[PDB]
Amino acid sequence: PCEKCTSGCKCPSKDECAKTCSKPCSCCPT
Ligand SMILES: [Cd+2]
Ligand SMILES: [Cd+2]
Ligand SMILES: [Cd+2]
Repeated sequence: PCEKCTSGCKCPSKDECAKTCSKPCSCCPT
C-alpha cells in the first residue's frame, strides 16, 4: 500500500491505480 493505500483503496484498474501506485500495491484490485 503506497501513500493512499495503507487502509482501503478503490483503484478500479490502473487509470486511478497505476497513477498513485507505481507497483502492485497489495490492496488495490490485485
Ligand atoms: Cd492502486
Ligand atoms: Cd497504492
Ligand atoms: Cd491499494
